[PDB]
Amino acid sequence: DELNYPLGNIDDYSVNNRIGRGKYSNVFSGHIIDSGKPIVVKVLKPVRIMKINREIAILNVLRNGPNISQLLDVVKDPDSKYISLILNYAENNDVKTLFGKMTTRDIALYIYGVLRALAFAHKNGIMHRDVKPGNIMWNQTTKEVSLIDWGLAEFYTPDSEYQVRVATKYYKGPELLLSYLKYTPSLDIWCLGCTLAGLLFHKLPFFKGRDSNEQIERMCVYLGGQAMLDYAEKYDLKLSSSLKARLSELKGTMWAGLINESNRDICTPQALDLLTKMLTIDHNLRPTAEQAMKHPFFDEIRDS
Ligand SMILES: Nc1ncnc2c1ncn2[C@@H]1O[C@H](COP(=O)(O)OP(=O)(O)NP(=O)(O)O)[C@@H](O)[C@H]1O
Repeated sequence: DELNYPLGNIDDYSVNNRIGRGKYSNVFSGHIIDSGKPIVVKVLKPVRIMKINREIAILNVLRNGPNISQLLDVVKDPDSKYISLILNYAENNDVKTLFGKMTTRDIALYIYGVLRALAFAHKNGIMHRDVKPGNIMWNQTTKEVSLIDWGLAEFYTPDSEYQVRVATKYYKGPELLLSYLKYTPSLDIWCLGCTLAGLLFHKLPFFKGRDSNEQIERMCVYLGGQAMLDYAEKYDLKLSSSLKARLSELKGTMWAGLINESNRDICTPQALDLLTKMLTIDHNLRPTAEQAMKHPFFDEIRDS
């Protein structure tokens, strides 16, 4: 029916260039006319007003949260009826181009910055459900970090059942691949862990596999077949006989043979220990965001 927001005036904003094309939006850089302040304009097809209202609700809850995209205004085009979200502008230096240029220091700021966003969101009852490099705006010069694209985000109620067709391929946690419906905001910690692996090992996306059976197999190449079998037993999840047989052949290599001369310097012992904790198969045994932020890997950047 209507939007749950006091709508602004489309005339207050200018559009500069396209910077994004999502499944629900076209995204532009722009400005606020009276201020000159740079902003991002996210233009949505006026389709699924409930979903827009949910995204608006979520972003309003997260206002003034650290390193979270900030909703400055919502406007409706009076002639086309399209809706635009007006967001803060964050520079997006693509981490895939910065392999061997991002230091240990940059990676700790990057991961810690996103953890701050997740702690605030989780504390306010929201899980993002699509953490990945593509939704993390990283400024290699300023070190600014922003977690964006809350369209898949959901409000979290314990022992509630949720749709497992979330996240992006190769960031889906075992709880989504195995269809555990009562998954938790710890999904966001697995996804950030997969991001950390990609940065440490110079490979984004880090995990692979053509289908979900092969994706489970490839996780266990590192993490061990037994942990996956034990997980599937503990939560009553279904694995085909063939996959169980394959999983029992995998001792789990962890992070061995992933450290060569080009990434040796960023693969510190503290980083691996955080990665191992974050990529824990049992979604109920991963660190919370708050716990991960207390890891010694963040000791040297904690000051600021
Ligand atoms: N605040 C922002 N600052 C800079 N770029 C942004 C911002 N929000 C979105 N983008 C860019 O636009 C792209 C698509 O935006 P996104 O928010 O993912 O669109 P969507 O259609 O709502 N969701 P999805 O279909 O999952 O992409 C992003 O991946 C970025 O490249």
